[PDB]
Amino acid sequence: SGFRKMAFPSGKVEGCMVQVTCGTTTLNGLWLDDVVYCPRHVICTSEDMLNPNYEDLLIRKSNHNFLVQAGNVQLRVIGHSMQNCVLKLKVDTANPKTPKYKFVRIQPGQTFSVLACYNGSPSGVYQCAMRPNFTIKGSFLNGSCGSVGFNIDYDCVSFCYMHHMELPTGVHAGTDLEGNFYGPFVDRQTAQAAGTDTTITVNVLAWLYAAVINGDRWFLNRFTTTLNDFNLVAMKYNYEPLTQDHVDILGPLSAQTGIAVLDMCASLKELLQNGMNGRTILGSALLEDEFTPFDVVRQCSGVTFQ
Amino acid sequence: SGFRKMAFPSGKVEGCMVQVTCGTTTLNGLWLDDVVYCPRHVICTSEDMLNPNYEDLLIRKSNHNFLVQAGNVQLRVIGHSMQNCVLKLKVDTANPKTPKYKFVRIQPGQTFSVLACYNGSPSGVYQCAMRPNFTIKGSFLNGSCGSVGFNIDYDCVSFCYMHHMELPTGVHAGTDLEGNFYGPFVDRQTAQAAGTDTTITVNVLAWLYAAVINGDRWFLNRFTTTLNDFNLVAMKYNYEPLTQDHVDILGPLSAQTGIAVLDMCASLKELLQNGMNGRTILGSALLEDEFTPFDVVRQCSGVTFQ
Ligand SMILES: CNC(=O)CCCn1c(-c2cncc3ccccc23)nc2cccc(C(=O)N[C@@H](C)c3ccc4ccccc4c3)c21
Ligand SMILES: CNC(=O)CCCn1c(-c2cncc3ccccc23)nc2cccc(C(=O)N[C@@H](C)c3ccc4ccccc4c3)c21
Repeated sequence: SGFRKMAFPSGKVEGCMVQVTCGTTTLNGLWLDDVVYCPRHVICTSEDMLNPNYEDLLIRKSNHNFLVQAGNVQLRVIGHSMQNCVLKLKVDTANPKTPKYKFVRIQPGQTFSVLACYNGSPSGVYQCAMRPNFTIKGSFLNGSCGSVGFNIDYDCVSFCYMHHMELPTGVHAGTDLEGNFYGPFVDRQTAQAAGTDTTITVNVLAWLYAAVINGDRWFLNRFTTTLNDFNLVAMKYNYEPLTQDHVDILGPLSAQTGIAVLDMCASLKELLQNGMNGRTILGSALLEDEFTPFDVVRQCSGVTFQ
Repeated sequence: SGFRKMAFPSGKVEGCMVQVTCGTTTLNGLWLDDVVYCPRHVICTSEDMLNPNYEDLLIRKSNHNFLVQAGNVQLRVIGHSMQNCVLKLKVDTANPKTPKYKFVRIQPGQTFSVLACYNGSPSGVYQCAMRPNFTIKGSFLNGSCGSVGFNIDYDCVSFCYMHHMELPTGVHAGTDLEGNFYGPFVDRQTAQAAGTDTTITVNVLAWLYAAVINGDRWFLNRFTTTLNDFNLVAMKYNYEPLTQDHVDILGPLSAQTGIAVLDMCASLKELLQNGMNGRTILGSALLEDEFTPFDVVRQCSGVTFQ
């Protein structure tokens, strides 16, 4: 019993975090085999960020301009290349702690763990979601660029996020590990701002199924809804449209609790209408949307990775 | 910027988790040098637990009744003994991944990271507080016994909790690593229940400071108060008394923000008396009490460990 924002054990990623220094700039890099990945804006001064030309800035750099430090060991950079918005530094030592990994680009609504690091050293680990507006609500201070986000389903690390910058409203933007930004954001000092965010409807429903699994039924009602009537209502509360894909994905949780997905939609409709009336759901006084269906199955049943 | 429930990086503890089997029971052990620590109730059948004589039950067992598996590798048990409610299994092999560590007993209101494990394999990590009623609001299923809680101080792991049981309300009870229970709980099948809880006042204040640092200011006011007056309010709303030492412990945060503790207390008094009026603080509609002052400093200062 219980329900917690539960991250993956971070050790497989800890062994990968290094410090990258270029000029006066220092941030974090990810060391996998003989390559260190980090944000390409490591090569920029604050004064370059208004209109950087990365091709021009990078061609002026040599291998020994990059100081890579693993623990208190220095790694020799022997090559460098740019792939989209990430810099790949070839070093002549392969990381002996390189886990089983792959790079995955995720969809809005997906969750992952973040290992916040400073100077190549892990600070802490927390859960995040890719918001519908393609930002993440992280906790990041100066020096955190190059921190990564990942899942570790079944003993393989799936890297899905590298941290690049904080937007004016205090949320965060970055790339996948191929260097493509999530959303329309750019590694340039512009007027870019997060779009209006929405609530991840399929996740809220999953969390309501988690509450039922753990013994709370008080928010259910005798009603049902059509998919389209549910969406017409939910979008008036700035909830994301629920698709048939989302219904299908909730199937297993529907089967385990005996509550049809559109019946759970009926309950959410009423919860949006009424609020909680002084009650909580799984310790929260708000409707929580950063647990996916897969997350709920991962936690309300017991599955682990070595 | 941003504020998240942040666990410590778990890598140093992951390398210590093993699977311990005795008879039909499987749970988790903590492998440090050549000793594996786990709950002593691992030796008991369900029948035994009705009224266990652990000393007598343990003498009926021999070393090879304990099967210890570090990943794919079996460890040979060469000795066994209890300290309080913890069983100590001496093994043939010292754990080469043993971190620098201490066994520390924590106080109510202090927080720690939990590395939830099943079959000796880490599953997830989350942050918990020791409640004033000496339970923890964990997330644990069958097989999670032997999971541990810890804090990290630079390179030193401070182990402070081992998981033993879940209580009827679904909250959790355990021991320190010397096998002393937190709270008036025993490792036997008998009627046990969590006592009425209280809210950790110094932690709410710390979180209010975290909110100010992150730009949430609407609850600040012109008023200030005294310790005695505030503790009358705290007592009425089932908050822990606030002591002079709590004020001193909040000194750094009152310095980072410039808001004296008794000024912030005036804000919390008003939040308790009149509620939040549909507003939120740091993305929460209730008053969060599982962030210590040190948690706030650590997250709004970027403290790292390695
Ligand atoms: C708000 N600012 C940004 O979020 C830009 C990046 C800021 N930062 C961070 C950082 C990362 N998370 C959150 C932060 C919150 C406050 C201050 C810094 C951070 N950790 C850093 C580590 C090394 C360098 C920088 C940095 O400042 N680099 C300079 C050249 C810079 C300036 C403007 C940029 C604009 C767009 C993209 C990248 C830009 C980059 C770092
Ligand atoms: C509600 N029950 C307890 O929380 C007792 C312990 C239950 N459990 C857990 C476990 C640990 N977190 C939460 C759980 C929630 C549901 C079911 C199991 C758990 N993971 C276990 C791994 C191995 C064995 C057991 C177990 O069941 N052992 C048996 C001999 C037992 C029986 C009665 C006990 C009474 C008091 C103390 C320990 C008792 C122990 C385990």
